Amino acid sequence: AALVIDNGSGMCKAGFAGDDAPRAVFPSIVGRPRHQGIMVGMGQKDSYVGDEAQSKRGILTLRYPIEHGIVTNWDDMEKIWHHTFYNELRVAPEEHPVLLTEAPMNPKSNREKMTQIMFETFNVPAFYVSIQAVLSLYSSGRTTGIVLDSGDGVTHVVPIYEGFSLPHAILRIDLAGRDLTDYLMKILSERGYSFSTTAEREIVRDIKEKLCYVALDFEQEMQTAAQSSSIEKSYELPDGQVITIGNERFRAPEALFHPSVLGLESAGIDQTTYNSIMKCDVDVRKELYGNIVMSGGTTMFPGIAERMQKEITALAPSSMKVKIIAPPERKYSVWIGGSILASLTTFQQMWISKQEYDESGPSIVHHKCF
Amino acid sequence: AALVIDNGSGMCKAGFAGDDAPRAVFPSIVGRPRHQGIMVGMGQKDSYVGDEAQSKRGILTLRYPIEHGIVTNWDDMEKIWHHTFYNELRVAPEEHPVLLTEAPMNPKSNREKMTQIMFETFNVPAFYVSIQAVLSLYSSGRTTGIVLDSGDGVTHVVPIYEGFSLPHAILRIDLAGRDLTDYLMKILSERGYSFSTTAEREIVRDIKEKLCYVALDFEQEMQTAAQSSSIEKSYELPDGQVITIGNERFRAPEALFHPSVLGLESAGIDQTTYNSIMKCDVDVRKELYGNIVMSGGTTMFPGIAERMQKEITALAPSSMKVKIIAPPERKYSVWIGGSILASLTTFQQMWISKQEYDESGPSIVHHKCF
Amino acid sequence: AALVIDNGSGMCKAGFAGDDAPRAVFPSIVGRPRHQGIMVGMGQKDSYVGDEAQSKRGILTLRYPIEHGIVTNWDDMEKIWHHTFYNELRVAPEEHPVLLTEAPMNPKSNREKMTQIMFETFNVPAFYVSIQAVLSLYSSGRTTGIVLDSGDGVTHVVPIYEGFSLPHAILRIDLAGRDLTDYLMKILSERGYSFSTTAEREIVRDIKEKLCYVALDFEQEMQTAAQSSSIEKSYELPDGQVITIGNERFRAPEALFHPSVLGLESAGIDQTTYNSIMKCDVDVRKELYGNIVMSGGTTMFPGIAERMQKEITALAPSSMKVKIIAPPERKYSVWIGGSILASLTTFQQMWISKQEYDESGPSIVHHKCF
Amino acid sequence: AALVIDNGSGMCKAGFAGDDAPRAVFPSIVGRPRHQGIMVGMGQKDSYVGDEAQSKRGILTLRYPIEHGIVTNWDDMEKIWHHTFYNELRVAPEEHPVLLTEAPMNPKSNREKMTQIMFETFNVPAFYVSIQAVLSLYSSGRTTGIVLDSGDGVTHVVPIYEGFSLPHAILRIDLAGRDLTDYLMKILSERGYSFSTTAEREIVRDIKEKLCYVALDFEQEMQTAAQSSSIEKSYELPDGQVITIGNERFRAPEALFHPSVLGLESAGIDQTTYNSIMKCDVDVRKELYGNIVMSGGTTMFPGIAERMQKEITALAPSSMKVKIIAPPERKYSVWIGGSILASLTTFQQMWISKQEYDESGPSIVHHKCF
Amino acid sequence: AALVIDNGSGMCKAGFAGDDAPRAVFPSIVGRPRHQGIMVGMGQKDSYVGDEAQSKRGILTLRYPIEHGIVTNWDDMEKIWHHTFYNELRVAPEEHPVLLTEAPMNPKSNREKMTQIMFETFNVPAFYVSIQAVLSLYSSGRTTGIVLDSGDGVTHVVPIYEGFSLPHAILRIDLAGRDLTDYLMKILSERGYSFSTTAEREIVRDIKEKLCYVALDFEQEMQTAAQSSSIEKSYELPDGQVITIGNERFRAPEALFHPSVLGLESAGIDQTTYNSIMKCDVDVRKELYGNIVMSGGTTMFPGIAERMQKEITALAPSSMKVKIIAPPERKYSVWIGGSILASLTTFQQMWISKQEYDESGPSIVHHKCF
Ligand SMILES: Nc1ncnc2c1ncn2[C@@H]1O[C@H](COP(=O)(O)OP(=O)(O)O)[C@@H](O)[C@H]1O
Ligand SMILES: Nc1ncnc2c1ncn2[C@@H]1O[C@H](COP(=O)(O)OP(=O)(O)O)[C@@H](O)[C@H]1O
Ligand SMILES: Nc1ncnc2c1ncn2[C@@H]1O[C@H](COP(=O)(O)OP(=O)(O)O)[C@@H](O)[C@H]1O
Ligand SMILES: Nc1ncnc2c1ncn2[C@@H]1O[C@H](COP(=O)(O)OP(=O)(O)O)[C@@H](O)[C@H]1O
Ligand SMILES: Nc1ncnc2c1ncn2[C@@H]1O[C@H](COP(=O)(O)OP(=O)(O)O)[C@@H](O)[C@H]1O
Ligand SMILES: [Mg+2]
Ligand SMILES: [Mg+2]
Ligand SMILES: [Mg+2]
Ligand SMILES: [Mg+2]
Ligand SMILES: [Mg+2]
Repeated sequence: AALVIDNGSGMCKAGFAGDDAPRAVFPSIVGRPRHQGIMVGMGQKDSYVGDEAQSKRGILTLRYPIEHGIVTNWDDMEKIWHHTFYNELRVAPEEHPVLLTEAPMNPKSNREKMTQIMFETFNVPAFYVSIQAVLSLYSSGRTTGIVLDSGDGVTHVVPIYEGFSLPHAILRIDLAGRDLTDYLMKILSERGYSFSTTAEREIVRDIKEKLCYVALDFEQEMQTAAQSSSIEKSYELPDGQVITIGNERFRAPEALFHPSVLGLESAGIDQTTYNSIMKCDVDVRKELYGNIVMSGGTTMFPGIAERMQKEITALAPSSMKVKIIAPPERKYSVWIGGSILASLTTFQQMWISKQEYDESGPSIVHHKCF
Repeated sequence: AALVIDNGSGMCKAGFAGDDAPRAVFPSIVGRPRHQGIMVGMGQKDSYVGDEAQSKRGILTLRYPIEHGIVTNWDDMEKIWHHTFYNELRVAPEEHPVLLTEAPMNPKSNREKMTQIMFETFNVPAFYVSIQAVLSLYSSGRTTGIVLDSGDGVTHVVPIYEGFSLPHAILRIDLAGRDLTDYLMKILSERGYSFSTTAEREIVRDIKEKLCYVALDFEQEMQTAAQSSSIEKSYELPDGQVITIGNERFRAPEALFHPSVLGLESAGIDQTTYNSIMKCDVDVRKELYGNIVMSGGTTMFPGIAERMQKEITALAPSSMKVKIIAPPERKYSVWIGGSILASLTTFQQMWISKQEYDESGPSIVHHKCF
Repeated sequence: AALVIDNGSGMCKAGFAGDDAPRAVFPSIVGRPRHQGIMVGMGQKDSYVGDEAQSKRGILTLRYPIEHGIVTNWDDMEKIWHHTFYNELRVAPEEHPVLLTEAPMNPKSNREKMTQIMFETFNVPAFYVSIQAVLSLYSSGRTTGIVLDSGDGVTHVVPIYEGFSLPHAILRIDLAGRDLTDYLMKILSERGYSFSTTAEREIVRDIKEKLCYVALDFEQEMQTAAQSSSIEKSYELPDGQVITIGNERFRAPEALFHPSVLGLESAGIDQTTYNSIMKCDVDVRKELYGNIVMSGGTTMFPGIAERMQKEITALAPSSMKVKIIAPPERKYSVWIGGSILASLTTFQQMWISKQEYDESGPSIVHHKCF
Repeated sequence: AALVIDNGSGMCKAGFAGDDAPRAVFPSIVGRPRHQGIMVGMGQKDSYVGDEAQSKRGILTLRYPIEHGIVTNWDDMEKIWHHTFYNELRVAPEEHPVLLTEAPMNPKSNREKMTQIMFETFNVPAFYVSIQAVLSLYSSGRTTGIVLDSGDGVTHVVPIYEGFSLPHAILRIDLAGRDLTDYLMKILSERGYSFSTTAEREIVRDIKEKLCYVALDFEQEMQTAAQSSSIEKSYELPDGQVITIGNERFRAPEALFHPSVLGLESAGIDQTTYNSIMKCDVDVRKELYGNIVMSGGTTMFPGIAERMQKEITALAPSSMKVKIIAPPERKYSVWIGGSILASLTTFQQMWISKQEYDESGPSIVHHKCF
Repeated sequence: AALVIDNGSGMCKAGFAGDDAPRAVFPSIVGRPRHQGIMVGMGQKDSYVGDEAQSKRGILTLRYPIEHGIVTNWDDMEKIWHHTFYNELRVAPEEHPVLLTEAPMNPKSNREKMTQIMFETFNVPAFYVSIQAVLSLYSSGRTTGIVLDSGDGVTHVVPIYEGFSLPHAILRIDLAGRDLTDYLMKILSERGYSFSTTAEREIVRDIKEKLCYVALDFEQEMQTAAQSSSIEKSYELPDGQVITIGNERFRAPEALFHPSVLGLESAGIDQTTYNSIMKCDVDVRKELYGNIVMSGGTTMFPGIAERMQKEITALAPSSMKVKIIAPPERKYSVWIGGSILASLTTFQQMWISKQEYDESGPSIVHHKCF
């Protein structure tokens, strides 16, 4: 048996290898109370974590300890993994090897410290790290294809061909679900709803996750939303006030396709996907315009696959096939991929041993892990 | 064992912790005789106190030493506490720790001097102070909720969530039972009954406490009382004259809901409750429109909970639940709360020691007490 | 000629373009009488406005019609502008184009309705709106710099570089002079002075505006004010009672730097200034840690510029220059900026014409105005 | 039975003697993967070979192990023959004698090592080597004639008369299909198509093999291609981009006739054919200007036989017959010749025995083989 | 008089013939503003160019219009030449003949369009184009030698002997200063510094240009940098943050010698230099292993000449002299060469006349120019 952990930028996911879904899924938040606890005997916790910090969030400040795939507060990341093992999953980490997951292009000391914690704090017997996107080929059941991952923290494009990683053609893009949440909060001020707080940041996250959709023609839908209320769905806040959302319902996720809206130098996930395909080779692109795998929760918007089709077919060569492979499992495809990978018998020889970590410190990972 | 004292703005309440009701309940009045004592050998007392000063009030002037939760004559407050311990409760204060109670937002030197007296005059071995409203959550058996206290002296609204005190959302309001007594005396002049004296102020207090009720539609009941005597109950004074009370029977307590009648800048206990809920957060209001706890003797009017329902449901968001939690114990809910709090074993480490008061003077309270 | 109006959250300012100061300066208050006018022949006005409502305030309720830069009662805002043109400035609005001013990030329907009134009610011939902070660069005579505005209603940080607005790096912060007034009123209860009324809210505003100052070391000055009366200045109320102000003299404006005191999620104007600089780019920050322009009446506290220096230099990179550009004109720097902008000949082509407002309704502003 | 192997400089060909075509035909390439194989369980092969290395070429580097008829990496040549016997042809080499083929004028240690491998590695029971060109007389069914072979690696002219080899009149010429591929890649840069990679070298090979043709008047067709698009056919790359090919469509194969274009000292296959005929004798040329046999894949261009006619008739004596014997089988004429030769019963006494190789080492070949 | 223009892939250089250095040197960038220009009267330019776009780069997007020696946006190239003549050099192009410069092997329509612009847009009276590398022999004062040019865009190796161009032995290689900048940015992510923007791409260019050096033993210096901080110099960004650079200080320019690091099929400038020498002839190599001229800004790394010595002496024949002729002028050696060439009186008959361009269009260049 082995444990698979998405270590998600947004939702953490964890479970046993060989399962079809993670068992623990919870937001990767640590909540700190921001007020004096006047009532004796409530035993107020000094730091809530996961969905506890959701339920109490009104009295809390919520912080993600992982920003853009970089762990920004390790002591909180420790609290999150501790909660995962003991409270949320109820498993002994000393008994089971752990497959962690990381974004690509990720600062090397992050992968180092990650294993320093996982061995010296949790005493995991054997361990591995793998790239979020790469696992999506396993959950797709494939050996070729270009993966759009788009977590809360990072969008990264990873072309793979015949199990070779084409590492020079990875594009990493900082548009991600968290930044779409923030941009929605920025434009949702246009109707005069104020949501500046982190407790309200979470509400804007729910509004995005439920009511938003990707425009299939941004200018036409801007025109029709200026002409008609047809699009103007309405949401009910945790205080029971109703709000109505105009063209913001799609102007927000359109940021994925014109990042100049966020002022970013980058380019849309469409154009950067195309550009990664252009970058990889002439030989393989025949097999990468088809078989565009797509992954992670930000790729969950309605209409996103259709927009990707339209854009890539507008960028790819004339009479080149395009196929945006978008399962319904996108939100878990990374974890499912890790579950498959850890299941494979032909992988059980690859785990980094605790004994090897005793032979050499965390730097061992840069030798053993790819 | 410990002693719990409401130190009420109106009725004092005192008793032992772990009891279900206070044992000493008496009006917080000191009476001074206002005439020459011509009869030798009666041993006329230079100052009556409590219900002694009730029974003799015709020859006395009655003064409350505590006004709007501020102790205005400490030497009389000393007489009241002395009477409590020795005459009314018959307990040694040197043997028992005392939980006093205070209104919130209360001038800091009041809490200082309160403890300076309680240690240096009464030599109490250990001591604490707590907020009147907060105790009502203990007597409600709760950890969330917004408390309307309305003593004789102060109305104060205190939202609490998960034992955090949301201190920025406390609203303190100077409409209170004493000022309703005075306003009733003002309008009861309209029938030509004169009650200007303090001895008659007490009679107006009894008239209010027995015959008045909160209108559920002030304009409609004004109309029907103009149309019909149906409401016109009658009271019999301590001299046996009968009086009849017209629409004054509800026009007086309606002051709680339109303080412009008293010319106050403030706003009704309904609208200020709603406004405190608006002030606290967006997250918690879901749990504060429900679970509106209500406390203190002025909240005892018939119809007040129904009016609160009507008003808050008229102010709170559409499809937001409202529940005015109004036990029958309202008149003692503060004291019962203190009895529970002092009972808790997990509180016995919090008492301010006499030894600590010897380490630092009364200012110690602002460190130890919250 | 043209008219420039600050439309201030607190003090309104208005005057002609090309002047060095506004001619009309008055508090943006409408006062309603709260009592029966028993004396015949006084001609009592149904609503006083501006400094009339100051002089009569004892019998009035005072309401600001503009809250946090949002016009909350347009009919009163109309009364304020009407008073400005006809009573206070004595100018015909039909004859002169008007430059209004708005806070940034401000609800879009506010800017719409603002122009709907300005054309259809006042028949202004041509019109414009501009961001309060942006004008401060004109009154500084600059084309780069980050502006702290802090009116009565809104603190907003606006970085500008080479005349490009870096709109993604605007931080809007709800700490402002009005909320410092309210917090001072909250803590000034600690000495037992009660000022709950709006008529007394104005007195607390004067106390703040005269006697308060920003602490340069909050903990040290708390210590020394606990040790010594050296800081304890005294104020004389409009009734001639004297009051003394302890550490409240600086504990109140310290709210600008630890908003957790107000329970706000936000962060101090120092840390949010630094964070806006971090947000804008890597290229320009060299020119924004220097040239921190500062604006609006809340930035008028003694010691505030020194504290900003200390904090930003504690946050900015080592060996990065910091310069808090704080003229004496701060209280008018917005209006002076508008006066310059309206003066420029190279701006006279930008006014929204009445003819254009006849071609398209108030929504025209979102096209013409930036 | 016997096995016949062309050991081609470009396409390998192998099959059984007495067949009319080779059964295994595949490019003589070994492909090495050039990237990290990140996917576990694909079993990535350390070296692909033949048409496997075609299909995967995008991730590979492709190397021919035989350059200009010289085996440049014997370990790869071993892999190619191993693939031929076991994977591609599925035959046991221990059971069948093998006729290998070599270019003429070829470094003697090549023929030595070739047999050292064929006996000691593959344990072939009996063996022979013969000259590529000479076999073409057998597949032509002739005993006189001059053979232009032009493989990928070597052009060599071999006059034969009455079965005597005229060995002093062999001309060996290093213009060959591979070098025409490279030159086409050089000039195809003139339109700005870049194909520098070996994976793209293969694409240029396909472009040459499909669209190019030999000009029948190079200057006139240069003129007409400058005048008109009539010649400008278009190709579609493996990525689906279209390209158009101008005069490059014939300027490339014209290198065979003006090698000064490649900067080579040599002379065209026309002039070197004529010069070999001049070199051989006066007696036989009557039978060699007629009966110019032509062989190998580079002789497959459209128009090449017509150009040979024009050139040789311009060089050969007046009133001398010229006949360029160009079957359609040119691409296999060598192998078919070997199939006939190995078929002949009057050849079965000529095989080098394994027993003879045990009597004397590989040097035995220079005695037995001619 | 005549004007000489390097038309550099990276830094443009221009000046008068007969000077010892170019007078205008500036980066060949056009900058477009990426934000709304809110300040009236700044006259914001729609496109900055050269070192203007450096100074303002924080608000710009920077694009090179020339990629790998191919002009990719002619309208921007026009802006660059216009800036050169009028703003940066302040010369009338109608009065002076212009020597432009091009990379070799360069798409023929580029040289065409280049002259179409130079005559029809700038009305230059007479004109020429020459190969970047070839000019380096003039600035070396030589008639033999093999030139490594390595601009920002192209590395190209050009052997020349006795003034004959050996055109079949030119090797063109796409490793160049821009791609080393990009690779440094890729590995500099390993320390967690993010520089993905073009504005930050320029900063990575400065970091490379100042702190990087070519390793003389890549494995040994990797070992010693793993053992010791001795190499770990530090840079200070335009925001004043310090960074430290580990083995990246040499791992980046090592890409020139193992392009497999960039995944390129190509081979190091050492091995490709050797291979060009192998390709040219047997006669001349005696004079090309000596007299390896070296050119262009990418050849400016410390240690590069020593590494070239080590590698070429490891590849060249035993007891063959090797001499890497590396002046200090490398960064300008092309321009200086053009200055000499345009100076020569025996060149003044070679200019393409405007009259000849009127006789035949831009295709004239392919006749006149070599
Ligand atoms: N149905 C949905 N519509 C729009 N956005 C969604 C939806 N579901 C999830 N998301 C976005 O995806 C985020 C989760 O991303 P996740 O896959 O957990 O990142 P990671 O892969 O790093 O764990 C959510 O917080 C939300 O912002
Ligand atoms: N049944 C009743 N109806 C109306 N008013 C009442 C009733 N009972 C008590 N009150 C009011 O409540 C007052 C007592 O308030 P109390 O709770 O003693 O204040 P505190 O909480 O400060 O002790 C009485 O004096 C009277 O004015
Ligand atoms: N000298 C001062 N010291 C402290 N606070 C001041 C001083 N002068 C003005 N203020 C504060 O600034 C407020 C005015 O802000 P103002 O600039 O009018 O806002 P706006 O920019 O929206 O018009 C005053 O009401 C007061 O609260
Ligand atoms: N139809 C064609 N047109 C032009 N060139 C061709 C054609 N067919 C084959 N070739 C060239 O001939 C090459 C094969 O030569 P080949 O006969 O295999 O050499 P060898 O005789 O050494 O085996 C091909 O790779 C290609 O370059
Ligand atoms: N001292 C240096 N160290 C390392 N690299 C340098 C140095 N000087 C210049 N370069 C590189 O050379 C580039 C300039 O190349 P350049 O000669 O202008 O190309 P071109 O020959 O096409 O004009 C610089 O942008 C930089 O990348
Ligand atoms: Mg994930
Ligand atoms: Mg009480
Ligand atoms: Mg203002
Ligand atoms: Mg062959
Ligand atoms: Mg150059």
